[PDB]
Amino acid sequence: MISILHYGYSFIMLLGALYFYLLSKDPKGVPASEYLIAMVIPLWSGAAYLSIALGQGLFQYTTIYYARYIDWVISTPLLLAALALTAMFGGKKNLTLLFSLVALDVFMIITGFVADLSIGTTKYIWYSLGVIALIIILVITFGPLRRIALSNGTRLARHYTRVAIYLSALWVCYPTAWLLGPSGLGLAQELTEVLVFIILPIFSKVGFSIVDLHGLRKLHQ
Amino acid sequence: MISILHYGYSFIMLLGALYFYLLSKDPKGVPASEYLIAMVIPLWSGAAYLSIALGQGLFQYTTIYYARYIDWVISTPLLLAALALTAMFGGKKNLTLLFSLVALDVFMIITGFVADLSIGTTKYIWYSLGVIALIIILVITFGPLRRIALSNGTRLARHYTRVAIYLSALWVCYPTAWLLGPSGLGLAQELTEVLVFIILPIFSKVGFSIVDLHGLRKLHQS
Amino acid sequence: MISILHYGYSFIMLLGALYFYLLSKDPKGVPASEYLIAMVIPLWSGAAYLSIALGQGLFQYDDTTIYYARYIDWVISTPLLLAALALTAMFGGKKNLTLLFSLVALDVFMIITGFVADLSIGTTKYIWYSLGVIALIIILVITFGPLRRIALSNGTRLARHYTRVAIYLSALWVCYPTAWLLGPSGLGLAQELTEVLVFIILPIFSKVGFSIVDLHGLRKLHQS
Ligand SMILES: CCCCCCCC/C=C/CCCCCCCC(=O)OC[C@H](O)CO
Ligand SMILES: CCCCCCCC/C=C/CCCCCCCC(=O)O
Ligand SMILES: CCCCCCCC/C=C/CCCCCCCC(=O)O
Ligand code: NA
Ligand code: NA
Ligand code: NA
Repeated sequence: MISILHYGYSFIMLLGALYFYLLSKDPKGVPASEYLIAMVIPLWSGAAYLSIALGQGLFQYTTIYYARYIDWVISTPLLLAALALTAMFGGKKNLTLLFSLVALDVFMIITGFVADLSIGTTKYIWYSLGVIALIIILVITFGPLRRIALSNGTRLARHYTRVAIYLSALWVCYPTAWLLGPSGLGLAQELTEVLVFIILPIFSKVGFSIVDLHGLRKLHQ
Repeated sequence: MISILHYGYSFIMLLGALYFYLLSKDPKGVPASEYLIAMVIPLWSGAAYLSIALGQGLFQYTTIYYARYIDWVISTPLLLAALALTAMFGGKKNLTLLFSLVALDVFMIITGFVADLSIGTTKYIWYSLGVIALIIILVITFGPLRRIALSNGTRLARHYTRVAIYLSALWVCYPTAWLLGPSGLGLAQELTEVLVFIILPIFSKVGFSIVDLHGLRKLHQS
Repeated sequence: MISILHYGYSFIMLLGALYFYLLSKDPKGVPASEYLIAMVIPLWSGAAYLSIALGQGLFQYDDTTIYYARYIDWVISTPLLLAALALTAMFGGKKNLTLLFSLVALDVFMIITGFVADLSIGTTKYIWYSLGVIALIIILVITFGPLRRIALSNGTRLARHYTRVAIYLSALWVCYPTAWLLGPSGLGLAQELTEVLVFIILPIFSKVGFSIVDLHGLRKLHQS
């Protein structure tokens, strides 16, 4: 079942990527960069999850699905880039703020991998550092990055706020599931965690970009 | 023999690098970025192949020359950057298209490495995904990237087209040799593959940049 | 003792990061990019050294202990330090990102050769070490040659500050391959504990000290 779920995931990622490609051909004032980011996220995630489907992207240690970290270390910084460029749409870019989010995010995913390879107090030190990185990402998202969105007018700021809440709601689920599941306290069963880390990312990767791109395209007319 | 061939390769990479450095000192209207890229490619490849020469960049699994993938994951994106900047010479840059090629290319090399670590059907799934990435790179090369080159005038577009054909002809040999050799069907012997992955990259890395830089330098007024 | 020294280091990195964050809030004409670089360096190093303190960022190999977390640190922190140095030289003028990325490429290569040298035995070890030393020499040639000429093109006051920071960095950086060669990774003349203290104290000056001096000099160029 776990294999088939991962094949299904990879197929949905492929369909999302093709959809973003088709949108890219009639862009409606959205720059090519935002379509490229929207395509890379699902294609990379699809490849990583394909490796799990084939029985390759995991080892016994508990089962570490290390292919999830290979996925997230690329897909999650690109999602924050997508979010930052939404805030900056129609105005001057702040690439310093964007790379701040990328750095916090890459650190966050690495702490998750290290936490998974750790035992006891050490595991929760790494987990805690990752949670602190996420909190700072959310502070940037609803603080300075939202103020950039407000500077780009009512309609953009409304769209940004919707996508920021969408992303934030989904992202806080990941460390929650991780702590509850086999990598953490072991309250939730492996199969439950597998379904959560199939369904969440479908919304985090394809859903997010459908909402993000549709809202930006609508600003054209 | 395999060790000595890799020492030879690394020496040729060093000579290429020094040649590009000397050209960089009298640049003839070619930006410093294109000289930097031309130098990094052979120096990085030379270091990776030095590790094989020293008996370090390989393990038994059949022999996986993993240092080739360490080489290509850096050298091949830089070659496509060189190709993209050639198309954009004298005009506005399209870094979105450039990073599209980089992303496709890094994926391509990773699928190769995973294919090498895989057995049976799994191996050919990864190989096929890599080949699909290469096809998209070639579609971009002869489609949108070539239209950028045409927008920069007859002489630039003529040079771009020659370099694009040069690169494309060499690059399709890599997945061909891979499939024929020990990582794939195992029709070609290890030593045969070693010579192919010595001679191809000499043309792919030093040859390519000699041709690319010479054509760009020739566009120079005064 | 080794564990406690690493906890201490990580705490000092955290304090440096906080100081640079506070400076960033009253920037005095220094772009946000230079404050971000100044913060990432110590935070990343602090994380890497935290892993050593927890007993994780090290393994036994050739009977010696390889502190592999040091290379994970340096491969990110050292290119960012040269970026900080290059942006100092370019302060008030046109950026040369080609020269900046030249330093980044040399530097990443340098750290990788160090790691490979540490995993190597005999002549092979010293081939890798030598390639890293050649990379450092070229970095220092760029630092005092073309990069210094960019700094001089940005006027007396900037060039004076650049030269001070270039000497500061260069003096500290030549110590790393010197300690490496003397210590357990090289000739084994210096003891593990001695090397540990050197690779605690040097980086405190290389990462926090450097950026205090660098940022203070740039901030002082500001009028208000
Ligand atoms: C194993 C492989 C590891 C790979 C290692 C990766 C190295 C990470 C650092 C990169 C250099 C950072 C470069 C900084 C970019 C230039 C900044 C710039 O342009 O600044 C503009 C201005 O200052 C704003 O106002
Ligand atoms: C593990 C794989 C990591 C791959 C990293 C990528 C390798 C480095 C190549 C980057 C592409 C270079 C792009 C240069 C842009 C030049 C644009 C300009 O000159 O304005
Ligand atoms: C592992 C070693 C390789 C690491 C990356 C090396 C980067 C090589 C390519 C960089 C090209 C950057 C050129 C930027 C051009 C901008 C124009 C300028 O200001 O000079
Ligand atoms: Na966006
Ligand atoms: Na070129
Ligand atoms: Na600086």
